[PDB]
Amino acid sequence: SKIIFRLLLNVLMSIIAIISYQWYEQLGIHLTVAPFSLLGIAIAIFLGFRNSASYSRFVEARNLWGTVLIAERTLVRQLRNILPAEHDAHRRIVSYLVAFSWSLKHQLRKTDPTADLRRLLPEERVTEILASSMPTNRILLLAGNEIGQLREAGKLSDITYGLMDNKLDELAHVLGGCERLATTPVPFAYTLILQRTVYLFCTLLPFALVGDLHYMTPFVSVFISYTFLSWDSLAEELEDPFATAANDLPLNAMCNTIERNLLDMTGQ
Amino acid sequence: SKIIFRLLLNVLMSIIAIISYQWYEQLGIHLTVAPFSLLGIAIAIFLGFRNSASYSRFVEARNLWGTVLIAERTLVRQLRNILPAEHDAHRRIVSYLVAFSWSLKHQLRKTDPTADLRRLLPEERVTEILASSMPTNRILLLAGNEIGQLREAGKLSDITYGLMDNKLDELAHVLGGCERLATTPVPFAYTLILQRTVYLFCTLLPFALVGDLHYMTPFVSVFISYTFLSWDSLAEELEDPFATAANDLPLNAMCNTIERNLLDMTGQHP
Amino acid sequence: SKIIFRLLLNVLMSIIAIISYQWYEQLGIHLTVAPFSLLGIAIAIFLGFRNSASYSRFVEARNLWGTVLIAERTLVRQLRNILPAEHDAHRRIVSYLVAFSWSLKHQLRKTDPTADLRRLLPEERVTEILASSMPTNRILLLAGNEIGQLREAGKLSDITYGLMDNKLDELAHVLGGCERLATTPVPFAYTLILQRTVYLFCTLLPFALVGDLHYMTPFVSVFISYTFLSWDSLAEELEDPFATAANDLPLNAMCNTIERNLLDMTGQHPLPE
Amino acid sequence: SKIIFRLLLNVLMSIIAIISYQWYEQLGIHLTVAPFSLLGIAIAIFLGFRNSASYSRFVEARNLWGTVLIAERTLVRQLRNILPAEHDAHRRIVSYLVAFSWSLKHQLRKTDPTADLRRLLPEERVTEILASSMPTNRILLLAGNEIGQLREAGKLSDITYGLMDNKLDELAHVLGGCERLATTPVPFAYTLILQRTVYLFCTLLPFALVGDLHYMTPFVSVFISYTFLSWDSLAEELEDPFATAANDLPLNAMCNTIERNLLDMTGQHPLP
Amino acid sequence: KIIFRLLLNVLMSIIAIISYQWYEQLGIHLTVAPFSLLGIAIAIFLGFRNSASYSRFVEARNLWGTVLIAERTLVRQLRNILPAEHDAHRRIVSYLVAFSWSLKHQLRKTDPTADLRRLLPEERVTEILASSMPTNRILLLAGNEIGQLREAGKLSDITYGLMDNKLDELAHVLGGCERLATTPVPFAYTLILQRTVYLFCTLLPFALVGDLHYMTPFVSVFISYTFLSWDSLAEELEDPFATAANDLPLNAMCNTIERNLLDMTGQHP
Ligand SMILES: N[C@@H](CCC(=O)O)C(=O)O
Ligand SMILES: [Cl-]
Ligand SMILES: [Cl-]
Ligand SMILES: [Cl-]
Ligand SMILES: [Cl-]
Ligand SMILES: [Cl-]
Ligand SMILES: [Cl-]
Ligand SMILES: [Cl-]
Ligand SMILES: [Cl-]
Ligand SMILES: [Cl-]
Ligand SMILES: [Cl-]
Ligand SMILES: [Cl-]
Ligand SMILES: [Zn+2]
Ligand SMILES: [Zn+2]
Ligand SMILES: [Zn+2]
Ligand SMILES: [Zn+2]
Ligand SMILES: [Zn+2]
Ligand SMILES: [Zn+2]
Ligand SMILES: [Zn+2]
Ligand SMILES: [Zn+2]
Ligand SMILES: [Zn+2]
Ligand SMILES: [Zn+2]
Ligand SMILES: [Zn+2]
Ligand SMILES: [Zn+2]
Ligand SMILES: [Zn+2]
Ligand SMILES: [Zn+2]
Repeated sequence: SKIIFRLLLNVLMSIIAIISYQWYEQLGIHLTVAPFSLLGIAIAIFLGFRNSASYSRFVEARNLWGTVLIAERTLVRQLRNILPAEHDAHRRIVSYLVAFSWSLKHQLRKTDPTADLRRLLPEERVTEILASSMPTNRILLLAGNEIGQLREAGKLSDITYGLMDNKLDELAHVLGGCERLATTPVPFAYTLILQRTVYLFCTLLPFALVGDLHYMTPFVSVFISYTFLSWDSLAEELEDPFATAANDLPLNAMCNTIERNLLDMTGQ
Repeated sequence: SKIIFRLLLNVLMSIIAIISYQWYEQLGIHLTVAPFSLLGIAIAIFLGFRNSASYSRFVEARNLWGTVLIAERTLVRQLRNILPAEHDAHRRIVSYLVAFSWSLKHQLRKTDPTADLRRLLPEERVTEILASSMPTNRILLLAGNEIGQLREAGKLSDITYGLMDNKLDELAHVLGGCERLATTPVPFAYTLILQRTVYLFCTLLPFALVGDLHYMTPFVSVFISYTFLSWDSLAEELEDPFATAANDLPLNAMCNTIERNLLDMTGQHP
Repeated sequence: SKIIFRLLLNVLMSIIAIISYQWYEQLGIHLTVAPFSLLGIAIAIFLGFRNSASYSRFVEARNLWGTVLIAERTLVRQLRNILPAEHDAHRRIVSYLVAFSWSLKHQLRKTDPTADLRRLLPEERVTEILASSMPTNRILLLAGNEIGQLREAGKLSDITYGLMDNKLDELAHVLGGCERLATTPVPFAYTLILQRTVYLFCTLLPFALVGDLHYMTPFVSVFISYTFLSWDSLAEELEDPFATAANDLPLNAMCNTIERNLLDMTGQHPLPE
Repeated sequence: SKIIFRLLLNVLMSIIAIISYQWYEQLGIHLTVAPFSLLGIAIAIFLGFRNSASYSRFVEARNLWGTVLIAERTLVRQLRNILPAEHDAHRRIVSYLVAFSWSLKHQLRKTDPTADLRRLLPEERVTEILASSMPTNRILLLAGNEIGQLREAGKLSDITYGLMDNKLDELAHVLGGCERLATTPVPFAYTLILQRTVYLFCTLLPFALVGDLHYMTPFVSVFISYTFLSWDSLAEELEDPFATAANDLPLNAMCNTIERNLLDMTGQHPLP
Repeated sequence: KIIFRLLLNVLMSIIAIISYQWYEQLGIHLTVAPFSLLGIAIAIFLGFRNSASYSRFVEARNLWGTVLIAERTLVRQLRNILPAEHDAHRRIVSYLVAFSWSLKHQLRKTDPTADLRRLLPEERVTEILASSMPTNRILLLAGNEIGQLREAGKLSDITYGLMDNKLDELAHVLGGCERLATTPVPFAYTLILQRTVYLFCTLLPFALVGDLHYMTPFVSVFISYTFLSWDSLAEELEDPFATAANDLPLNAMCNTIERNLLDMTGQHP
């Protein structure tokens, strides 16, 4: 919300344009409104499409996280329905699945998963997971071992193993999705072009408006400025949905909901 | 329609603009249409996009609900097709699937599912369901136990169990999808910014219009005001598709349809 | 075309604009182009977004019917490749799949399917289907019984059953999709808001145009009006793609195509040496 | 372009507008920019959305054809991986898969597939396929029989049969997708209505521009017309991606790509 | 490379100023209004186009994502299902890594021989370079490894099926990338817009001069920048497999894939 600084700067640019309107003819500078409508409308169209792309990206982040909840739910359900007896296996997989949620969060947030992982897994596993450059992936592999061992123990057939393997695939896609979102930002050129253009437009605007609106200039100018900046900053906040900002995803809340959901499903 | 108030208030502002037009040069105020055209078209573009995004949420909401009927239909079908004899299993599973629907509706409406659950299931189950933090997910698990037990008893093979398991996974996707839409709407910036913007534009508009239209100012002002507000409030409505507004989903109607479908003729089949 | 009444009314609205142009400022009423440019554009943006939604809905409808053909083709093909000898089963399943198509058509068209169902199926089955509150879904169940009986008999394994079952799932999605599109229209509020704004904008336009064009008003006002009315009525035809309008789906032809297709894949009287 | 006729008719309309503007006052017929500006922007928005839909259809066609390549590749891969010894089967299936591609291309183009089928299949099959009203569908069924026979011989299990059968479903989905996409006039005359709206706008525009640009009318008026006519005709092209009035290069290229690919995969190499 | 036209705009604006005094002398009028109409039209058309170009970029980024995902899970499956078959692990992983690099080369239209020799025995490198599509060949070879394990009875049809599905997924990636390479948005699009945006940008000062006088160049360059920025950004996103500044870092992505697959096989980069 550094926007209020930019709004103040606009009012200052407006009064400058008022006081210096007297010297217009003298300096030989003529500025009509029509060419600034053309520019403004274009910027609005471009901002419109840009804002759209940003929203889609935010939506995708939400979906991928939604999939974690879904896929981890059904995997646990599958475990209970196929092997209701093997509570030993349940606890191990549920922990791994809960670890995955937290590991992914920390990975995306660029924070330290050590505390959460130690809260969930034995140390032999925790140090092994943190040993991998890709810890979240390492958790999936370990979760895969449990299903694999259950198959080798003959407790799962190839079919029932396959039924569960699909859920690990689903989470692999989530990990992939999130990494792609995190590592690949919306092209820097989008923020580079638009911010330059919008800021300079808002700044130059009163100098074209002053000829027409005179004193009313500051009000009409700041209002158009507000509109364009608000739209522009919304797209900025949507672009990176894994940031810690107030407009972003409450990942902690989701990870807690996932953890509570799985522990609820095992009677813990 | 809370638009009518703002539409009426717009006519009041339009009278103010007519009577105060003479005094423009005295008060040192000049207002042309051109700047408001620029601002208006920009607001229209942004409203245009916003509304589209809202309709999307509505459409996805509707699709998620359509999947319930589809996946529930086929699961029953599969049961009727693979185990045509097991009517006791049929009835138990159906009642769960029906419970899932009503439970989901209550969840998204944040209302009490107790009445509907008792109507459908034994009390030992109603307490088990209301015990859970997520009752709808609990219902899925119970539905799952039924399919699971038919496999323990060797009535279902791994293959046919899987075929039916797939359908529960489908419902789980519906559950998660709906939660996504419900628990977190669009950003809160979207609503508070645009609503203020659209109305501040609407109130200032006559003051800029009066120069051109004079008396016809209130007419053309309320027209534009309507067009902009109509779109914003509709967008606002469709953003929460699980709410109780006019343009939202008839979830009650939908849950009936699901129920009637699953109990086709008291759950009978040749 | 009930659009042509609105164009005539536009001509008449232009004419009164021309003649009553005198008693304008004498009262004090003024109408310029720039404010109607803003409104017009706002309306054009809103129409554009709505039409987009309507087209999507039309595409989806076309897509869903597209799937019926794909799924029934493959289900018949699967029966041919897995159980090549069982032509009794073929004809039974084929007929149900044809029945499904016609039943679904009648359901969306809100017409009686008894004729078609009797043409295709024995009377016990027509009774069975019409007894259901959801007849088309009942046909799928019956189709599923055929596959299920072949599994009971051990002619199909659980795998081969599964392969065929998943095709019924496709048809189940089609049925659900179509029903959804039939009962969930583009929210009425859209069609309501746009219908009011477009009509009001078209009638007031020649009054806001007369100042600038004087006599040329009727010729310009109509051209603008027609544009907004054409684009609006395009959406109103695409939102209801199951009726018997000019823009709607030829569901009868498509049903024939499906009946033709399945009787092309079968129909080869087998065992003639 | 072939739209250079309407660009010339524009310049001719400009010259009419210049010379005749003198006799405008002696009636009281005027044309400002403001109304035609509104009309133009409105049309542009509509053209914008229409074009978007067209491009969408074009992309979907490219996807469906891309799937033929993918599915036909993986089916052949599966055959080599699961039944490496069964080359006679490899050959027959590959024949049908290549047949499917060409037969689909011909179907959508409404052109004669005889030559292409004759190069790939015995005249017995070619007659059978062309006897059917749905020849591409027939080829899929024939390819299916081949996979089915390997199963009945016990060479494929129900699982491995399933795996390959899935690929034939993909091709079936593609055939249907293409059939829908080729034979779907989503608007009846609304593609012509908007086209005529662009036509009239472009021919009335100089009469509205003359007051402001005078002689520079033809210069600006043709440029505006060019933009509108180009965008309209582009949407018209993308609308019908399988049209005889479209580009055949990509469709023929793909059929050759798939053929080259499938022969490479079975080591047969080029077919004469 | 745009700053050449940004300059040419200022020059054309100067021409517009110095030749404004000859305007009525020649009898040429240019108002802003008709250029607003044309400007907005182009802005709408650029707006949609840029949107389309983005989709291609996102799809390409998505397809490459699947490579990481599909290969990760394929290795995971090998480890979970055949934990003792480390010969198979290494061979398959080498093919998966080969596929990644070969795809990078395929799309960039470069020579894969360097990378192939680093990863595979020489007989295979020949077999691969012999094929019309080398990447497709690598998948077939990866498929042979799974197929061999099946005949040996180490994999059931079901477990073979599970692994096969991942090769199918990569085939889809191959097809997808191939489609985004070989088929750009047709010739028409760029030939229309690029010329149109240019001609508009250079003719705009002539129309702006009346209203703006000297301020012409400043306003005209501002509009021109906006229109050209958007136009060129769209062009960069259109071809996502190029080596341009705002394009997929395919070298970096292939490293990530290789590192991930090494990590999973208990090896070190
Ligand atoms: N393989 C071609 C021969 C022509 C050529 O390669 O030039 C055919 O028989 O159709
Ligand atoms: Cl437990
Ligand atoms: Cl997957
Ligand atoms: Cl438990
Ligand atoms: Cl289903
Ligand atoms: Cl029952
Ligand atoms: Cl799932
Ligand atoms: Cl007044
Ligand atoms: Cl038959
Ligand atoms: Cl061969
Ligand atoms: Cl995967
Ligand atoms: Cl390993
Ligand atoms: Zn799932
Ligand atoms: Zn347990
Ligand atoms: Zn223990
Ligand atoms: Zn630490
Ligand atoms: Zn389903
Ligand atoms: Zn029953
Ligand atoms: Zn007045
Ligand atoms: Zn299918
Ligand atoms: Zn038969
Ligand atoms: Zn595939
Ligand atoms: Zn071979
Ligand atoms: Zn002059
Ligand atoms: Zn995958
Ligand atoms: Zn190993």
